[PDB]
Amino acid sequence: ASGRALFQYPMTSKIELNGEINGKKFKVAGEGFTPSSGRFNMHAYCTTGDLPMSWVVIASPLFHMFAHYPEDITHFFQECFPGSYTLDRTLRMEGDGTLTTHHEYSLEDGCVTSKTTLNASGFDPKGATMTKSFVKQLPNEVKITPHGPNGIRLTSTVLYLKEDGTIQIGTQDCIVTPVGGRKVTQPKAHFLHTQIIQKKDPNDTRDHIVQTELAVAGNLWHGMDELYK
Ligand SMILES: [Cl-]
Ligand SMILES: [Cl-]
Ligand SMILES: [Cl-]
Repeated sequence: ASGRALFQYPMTSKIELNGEINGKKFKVAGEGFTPSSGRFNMHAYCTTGDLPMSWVVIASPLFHMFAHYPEDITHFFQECFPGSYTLDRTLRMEGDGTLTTHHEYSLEDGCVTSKTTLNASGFDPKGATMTKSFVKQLPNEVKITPHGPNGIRLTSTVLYLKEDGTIQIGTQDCIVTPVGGRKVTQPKAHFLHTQIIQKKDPNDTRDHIVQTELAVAGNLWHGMDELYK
């Protein structure tokens, strides 16, 4: 059983995230549900106190294997199993700071566990990330291309809405690498439409978020694959 055969829904998730921003250390944990392909949630919470950054900015650090892929594009993230992959991210909040994340995953009993680290340095203490002045991030198309002999690269530019109704940009660039000592067939260049919706659980007493991601792959520009060898 491998690949898409291993991703029979419903499934669940867990996360453990160790972080630091501008010298402030913190941790997050969470559990989530994946009812069906492409719709995946996460209820996460800060276990060290209040989160020292925006929940909106931490949303992309908080599971591409749950994306919904049509049959005509390779689902690289799912094809990495068994064996797994790592994700390495850089998120530049333009005019403000840069963070990086590293993710490792394992799959057991229908649950994907993420163990992630986050490092963020140089942020403005009156910026929106540290003052928690974001409301949401807008939906976006992540561009996925073959990268090196055995990985992929994911790139996006994200619009973050502040409380005053204006936008800040985050430039995001990620590399995914199979860690399974085996060759995984690269997909053609394509796009991943992604939306994040966040809310609060009225009862939960912790600093937390309840997040859903909807992620659907498509060959949005059929000529694009020709540019990536
Ligand atoms: Cl927030
Ligand atoms: Cl990404
Ligand atoms: Cl493909």
